[PDB]
Amino acid sequence: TGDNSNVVTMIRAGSYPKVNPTPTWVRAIPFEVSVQSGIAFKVPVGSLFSANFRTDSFTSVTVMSVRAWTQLTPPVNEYSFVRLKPLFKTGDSTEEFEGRASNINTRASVGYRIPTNLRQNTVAADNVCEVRSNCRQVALVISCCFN
Amino acid sequence: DNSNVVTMIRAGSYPKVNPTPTWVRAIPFEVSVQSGIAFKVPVGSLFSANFRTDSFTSVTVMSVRAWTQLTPPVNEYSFVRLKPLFKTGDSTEEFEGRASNINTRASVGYRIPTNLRQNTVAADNVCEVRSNCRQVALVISCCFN
Amino acid sequence: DNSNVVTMIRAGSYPKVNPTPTWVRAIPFEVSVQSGIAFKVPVGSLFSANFRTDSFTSVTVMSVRAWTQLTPPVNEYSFVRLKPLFKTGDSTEEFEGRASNINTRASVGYRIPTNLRQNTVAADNVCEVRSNCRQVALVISCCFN
Amino acid sequence: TGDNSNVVTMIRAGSYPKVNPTPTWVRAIPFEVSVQSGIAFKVPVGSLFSANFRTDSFTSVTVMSVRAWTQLTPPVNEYSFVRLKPLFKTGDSTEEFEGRASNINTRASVGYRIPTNLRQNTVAADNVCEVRSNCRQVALVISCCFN
Amino acid sequence: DNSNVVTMIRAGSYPKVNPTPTWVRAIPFEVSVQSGIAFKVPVGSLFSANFRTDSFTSVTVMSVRAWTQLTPPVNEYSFVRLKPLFKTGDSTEEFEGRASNINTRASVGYRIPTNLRQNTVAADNVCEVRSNCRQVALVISCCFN
Amino acid sequence: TGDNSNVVTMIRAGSYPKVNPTPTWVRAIPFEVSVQSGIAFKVPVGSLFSANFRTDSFTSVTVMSVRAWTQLTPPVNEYSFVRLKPLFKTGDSTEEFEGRASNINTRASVGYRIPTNLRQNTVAADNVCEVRSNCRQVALVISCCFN
Amino acid sequence: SNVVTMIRAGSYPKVNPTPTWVRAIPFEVSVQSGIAFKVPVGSLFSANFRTDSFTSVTVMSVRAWTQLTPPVNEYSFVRLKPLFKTGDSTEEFEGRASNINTRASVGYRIPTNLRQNTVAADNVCEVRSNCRQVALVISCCFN
RNA sequence: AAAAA
RNA sequence: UUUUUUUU
RNA sequence: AAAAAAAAA
RNA sequence: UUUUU
RNA sequence: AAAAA
RNA sequence: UUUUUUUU
RNA sequence: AAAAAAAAA
RNA sequence: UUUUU
RNA sequence: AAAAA
RNA sequence: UUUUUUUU
RNA sequence: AAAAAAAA
RNA sequence: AAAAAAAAA
RNA sequence: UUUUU
RNA sequence: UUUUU
Ligand SMILES: [Mg+2]
Ligand SMILES: [Mg+2]
Ligand SMILES: [Mg+2]
Ligand SMILES: [Mg+2]
Ligand SMILES: [Mg+2]
Ligand SMILES: [Mg+2]
Repeated sequence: TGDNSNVVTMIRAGSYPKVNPTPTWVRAIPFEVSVQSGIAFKVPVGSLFSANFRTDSFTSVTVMSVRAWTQLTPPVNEYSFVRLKPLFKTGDSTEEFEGRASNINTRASVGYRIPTNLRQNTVAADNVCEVRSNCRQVALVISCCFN
Repeated sequence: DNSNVVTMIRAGSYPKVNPTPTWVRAIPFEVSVQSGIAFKVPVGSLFSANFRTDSFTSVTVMSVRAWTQLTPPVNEYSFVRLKPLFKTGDSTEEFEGRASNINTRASVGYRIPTNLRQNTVAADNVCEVRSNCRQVALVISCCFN
Repeated sequence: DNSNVVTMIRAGSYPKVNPTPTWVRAIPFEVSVQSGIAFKVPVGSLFSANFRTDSFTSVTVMSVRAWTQLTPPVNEYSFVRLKPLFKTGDSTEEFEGRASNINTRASVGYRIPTNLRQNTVAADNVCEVRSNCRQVALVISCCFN
Repeated sequence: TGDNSNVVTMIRAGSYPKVNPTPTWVRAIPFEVSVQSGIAFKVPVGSLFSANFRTDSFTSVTVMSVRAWTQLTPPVNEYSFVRLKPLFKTGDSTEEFEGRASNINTRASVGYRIPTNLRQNTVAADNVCEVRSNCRQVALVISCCFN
Repeated sequence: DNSNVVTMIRAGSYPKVNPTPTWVRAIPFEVSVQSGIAFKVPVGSLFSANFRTDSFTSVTVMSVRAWTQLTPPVNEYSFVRLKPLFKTGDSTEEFEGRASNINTRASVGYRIPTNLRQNTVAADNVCEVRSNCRQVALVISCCFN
Repeated sequence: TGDNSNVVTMIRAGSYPKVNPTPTWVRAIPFEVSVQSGIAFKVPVGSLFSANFRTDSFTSVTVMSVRAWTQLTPPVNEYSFVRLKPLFKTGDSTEEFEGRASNINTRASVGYRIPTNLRQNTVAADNVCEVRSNCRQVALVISCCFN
Repeated sequence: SNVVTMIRAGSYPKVNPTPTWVRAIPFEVSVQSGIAFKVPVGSLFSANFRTDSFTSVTVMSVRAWTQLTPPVNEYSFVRLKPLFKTGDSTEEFEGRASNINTRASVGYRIPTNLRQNTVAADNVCEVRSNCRQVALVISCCFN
């Protein structure tokens, strides 16, 4: 009910409201994972909790979607690619959502969305997905909900 | 999307990212107040791991609300005053709210105009607090950056 | 209410009160200016019992207007210049107004944008004033708090 | 004619306007008065003029309405009450606008409005109204016009 | 006015003039950045005869955009980070933009809100810059005054 | 696409745009020229380029219109007047746009507009117009385009 | 585009190397105290007005302004008595200034039938004033 | 969105 | 668009 | 059946 | 609606 | 845009 | 406008 | 078929 | 639309 | 506001 | 809504 | 002769 | 018959 | 919009 | 409408 103005204005507050000193937070976390040739890597959920993301105070998180980009150049004569295999505590998926680059100098991107019925919390000991690529590193952007 | 399995996302280029973004918050905390003496509420109280804000170093306050946290002296009704402070020049307003029931908290608050919403660091103060009660609860609405 | 007697007011709870509120004002005062020398108008001139503002210690200026208070030198028309000053960084504008009649005051003024309307204390200055006249009258629109 | 913007803008001022270094002020003054049992107290207008209200520069004021709240607890076994008898230099009123509390822990409130035909100036030597109450103190909020 | 000759102007009184007005500008310049070290971009870079702004002493920044000026290290894609700084309190945001092609610049930028658009002098800094490239080009939109 | 808000917001910038470190500037330059009795004075364009106008970095300018005001009192018993004769490198005009004051205490003003077909650049060695007046000084306000 | 084009002209048109010209001529005349000054039409034919090639002119209106200050304690005034070759008039169109520092202005319009040509020897109107140098602006048609 | 009047 | 020179 | 803010409904 | 820019 | 109810 | 004194 | 901003479409 | 004032 | 195509 | 498995 | 060719 | 500000109408 | 109709 | 974000 208050805007404009150039000086302080009195607020007619009432009863003490419902408060929460540690609220939730919807985020997209950008971090990188190194990857080997012909070998899959399980991305740990623990990478999401860090002071570099203002999330070191959380212990759980609900992932919503994962997106992966190749972070380094591919091998000689090759185009970049990156695969994603979703992992769940109730049962690992066998999908391999793959995306390849059409220009050797361009990143390779791919992503997958977690359905509502599978959006449960994950802790640092859990894994998000498996990453396969010919590039030595892969950049990730995970849309999740810390709680 | 009413679906029961993972579906592929056809991502394109790498987007603009930010690992340490801003945050609009309402921070609840308490301060001890002595009788007849004004207590300067420090900005550093907003930065704390108890509020997930220990990674921030500056904050832009939007409004300050106060509630008496303990019972008033005998035969008296609760009251609480707020005097906004600013690094460009402290104000002399004394926004006061009194309780109509001896068992009920006293409440008052003020809004900072847009032209006075600059950052404040831990060494700064937001306002002075006066009350006949020994503790005052505050719920400060601010934007951490 | 077209009534000729006192009528009862059915008051309820005690409302939020403020004994020392803010005040939007237009303060008229004069300053002495020497020829070829810029005079820094101090903010402390706004705080005075002559303006009912001796209880304030900070003020947020919105606009500054100036008028030459005395006659210009012989054969010359009056003029007056204003250079806004700010604690974050003084500006170099010289808003100038000249008189088209030797018997008429010269006038000019500037507006401070919203993003530059922060408090100023008595030790601060608002702007520099230049004129061929010995005195300049100012009517500063500000918000005392 | 000027708003928005991010820098100073030139104002094309004209003739020297009509000025007033000491303007009027409409206010609501909150102050307290102690009260005795079974004894009325005449509230002096002089309480309105003080540096605590930024009004020490005034010598006259035009009261518009008076509102009174009990400031301390009532006697044991009793509910709080407060009366108001308007006072005027042209003739004191005999009204006793009373308000009682329905909860022993709650304030008692009452007020009265001065009609336009009786809104003349009052100085420090004058009185506003008489206050009667069983509570040792009474809080007042007077809507007036200093001039 | 589709006319081919000079036409008379029926001027009246002398208008309000300003020989040193303000100026909204987009200043392009470059800075050298070392690997793993944040470079504080000084405000004094905006004041230069190369930008016709050597007559100004203060400036109000509105937005900052950055582009990597040189090629990234071998096997790496370009990136650039920006951390806005303010005299009232430095922020901790790290707005980052990465290039999807090793031969393409990385770009990112941030906007300063109205409540944080105060003047900055040459001794001040606008933001920190991090990048794997050795140089970063910036196009700062500001208002010289 | 960005306004309101109270904190910094990320801009999703793209390719490096087209830049210009030394852009043009439309200005109205106020400066004074002394004038003699019965003698014309050629106003040099070089007066427009100065650090007092933030224009010392320019070497050319396209004048659009000229306006002249008398700056000092006229001779005794006389009303003020001021004439303007436009000057052009392709051919000086013979017009004498004159304006006289109807009150001895009032300035005398006159101006002229340069047509689009004659709006070419002028350098410091060039002249704008000739000024004639009975007042010892004349004030000018030239609407031009520095480039 | 922004360059020349060709005009497909036809037969040689009707020409006139010395056409007419409507003008408003400003000039001043010296006036004595209590004496009426006859303004000669020849003052309109001058190289200072690009009119030294004309020998006749058709006057439409006359407007007068005092050019110098009035005597001490007096307000400026100026009178205009129209003159015509077919018969001098007796009107004294007078204008007075409500400010001692302000010019006194007056004028008169010539009707459309009394607008015949006048040569340099002819006079246009008498001028009276307490100021010494009344200025004139005459709207006329040179031919 | 010809010029003087 | 009151007139005159230029102007489809 | 014209643009706002500050104190008092 | 009062009143102060 | 009478007062008490 | 439920009523009573005042009130065109 | 009511007033905004911050992070995630 | 989610969610934090 | 099923999934692959 | 082009098709196939699931799906009133 | 009443549409097209080069530049915008 | 799309969102603003700065200097010049 | 230049050239050609 | 010119022009600078
Ligand atoms: Mg790759
Ligand atoms: Mg590509
Ligand atoms: Mg009580
Ligand atoms: Mg109660
Ligand atoms: Mg003059
Ligand atoms: Mg005048």
